[PDB]
Amino acid sequence: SMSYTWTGALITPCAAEESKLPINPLSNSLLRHHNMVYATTSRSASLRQKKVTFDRLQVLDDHYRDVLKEMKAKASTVKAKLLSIEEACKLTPPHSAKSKFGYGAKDVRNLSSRAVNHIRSVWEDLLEDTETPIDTTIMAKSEVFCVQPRKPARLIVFPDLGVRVCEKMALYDVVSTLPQAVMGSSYGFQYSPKQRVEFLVNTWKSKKCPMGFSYDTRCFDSTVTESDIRVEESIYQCCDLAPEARQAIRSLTERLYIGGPLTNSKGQNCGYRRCRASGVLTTSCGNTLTCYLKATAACRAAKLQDCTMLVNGDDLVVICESAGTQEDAAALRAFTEAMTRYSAPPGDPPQPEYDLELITSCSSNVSVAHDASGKRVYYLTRDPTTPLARAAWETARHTPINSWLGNIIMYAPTLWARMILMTHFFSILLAQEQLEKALDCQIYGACYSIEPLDLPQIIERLHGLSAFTLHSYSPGEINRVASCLRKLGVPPLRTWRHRARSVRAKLLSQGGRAATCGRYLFNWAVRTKLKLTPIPAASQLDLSGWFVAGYSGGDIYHS
Ligand SMILES: CCC[C@]1(CC(=O)O)OCCc2c1[nH]c1c(Cl)ccc(Cl)c21
Ligand code: NA
Repeated sequence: SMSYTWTGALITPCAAEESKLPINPLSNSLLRHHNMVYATTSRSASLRQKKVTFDRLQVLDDHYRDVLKEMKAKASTVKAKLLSIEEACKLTPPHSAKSKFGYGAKDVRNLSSRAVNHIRSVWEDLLEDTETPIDTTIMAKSEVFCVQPRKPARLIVFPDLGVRVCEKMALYDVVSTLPQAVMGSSYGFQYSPKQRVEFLVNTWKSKKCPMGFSYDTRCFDSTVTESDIRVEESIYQCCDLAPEARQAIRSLTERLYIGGPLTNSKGQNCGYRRCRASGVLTTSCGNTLTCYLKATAACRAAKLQDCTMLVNGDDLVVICESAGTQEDAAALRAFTEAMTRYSAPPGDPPQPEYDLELITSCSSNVSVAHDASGKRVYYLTRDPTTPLARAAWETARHTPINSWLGNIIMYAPTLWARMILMTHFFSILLAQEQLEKALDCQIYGACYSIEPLDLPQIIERLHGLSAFTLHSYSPGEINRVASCLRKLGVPPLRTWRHRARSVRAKLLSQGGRAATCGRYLFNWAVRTKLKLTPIPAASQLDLSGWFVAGYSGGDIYHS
């Protein structure tokens, strides 16, 4: 069937949309080529619609069915509990889209009578009505990028707040535990960046003659079929479930997950969806299981030997045994045709790689540096173009989500996050005296409230003390960073070092946690290095639940 059917009504914005980076002294000191930074808007929605609208092709075979059964057998060991209204309400982000039924996120979190009563009625409706399609709103997503040598806005589809709370009650436990039970070590969201690197490195080292490749599915969500979504439900149904949870899952699958009507911000009917909605609780878990299922079966069909998968939603990386250059190229081509038959066609044809560092997965690649002892240490990095473009935007315009904070946390060991992001934002936090102000950021889709002053402890816990002592980065990494700065008009690294010396001094002069930031985060900025010992409060932080599962689009807030 067609991924989407459109009426002609436009995908509309619910307010003015900013698309250009402002000329601001704060952002200008970080990035001068402001005209190269832009944010997507509803104005490009039609271009996106054209690309994601097509008739799907899908042919399942014995390999697919064999793998599905293997996955279901593992799912059969799971027991999901069903969340209480209170637990579900608490998982709701303070700024989550309000309901069109008289209440907002603040009301849900406060357990107001109106919110609770409506949520209970939505729940009962899921139990009684097993067929009526549930309404969803479609909007153009606002994301910042650097112009290319532009991308149209992505389309986000989500149901009302009441429904979102019910999804949590019926499926939060399932999507938080089933993926790992089913895919084991291949489930990417169970790893912190350091653990992801460890898995990739050990997997690569375990092969007699390693070959790897990332597989980019062309607009994955639109390739997900009704069959795929019911197969996904068949996996969830293997869990021991409370009766109402089982019915809720069955109803949500038929009324929301497999498709439904699309309404714009103006309340007009835009069309119908018959593929994955980006904004529902099961999107991350569902995409991961679907991608893992198709890829695992495709490897068998393609005759790729000993394939180890690492899946994060629609992002896939595969490491296997090489059978020779020509043989690998042919097998990969076969893999792709198998994926295509499973309705997982390629965006960019995959390419075999024989250098782990040359593989980009989850927009990242493994690279190497050295710790204080001079010992080699692998870490996760990525092209800094987007992170920098967004940091500039977030500097000139106050945004709900602070991607720069999430990037500092996830890429703390990198050359660019240390010399640029840390230096830039801590200097601004010092000037505005807001070091104590907690900010929101996202990690694997979930929203987290974090205090900048806790960064040292957070980083130590996630990356280890070596994150504060890495030096002698690779030639390729340095070159990539440096060329990126020239392209964006970002001052050269030498300038950032100079700026950091002053930031570090100011931090030390304030003592307390501020001084600890100066000592650990900016030890790279002083000639005579300080001996960095474990931070006491670091072994007391509760990072439980930080790297357990993915929730992109799941409307999840962690406290
Ligand atoms: C995180 C900074 C690391 C390190 C040391 C290193 O990489 O050996 O710390 C001192 C300043 C500095 C470093 N790397 C740099 C590079 Cl590639 C370019 C320019 C400068 Cl000015 C630096
Ligand atoms: Na893709």
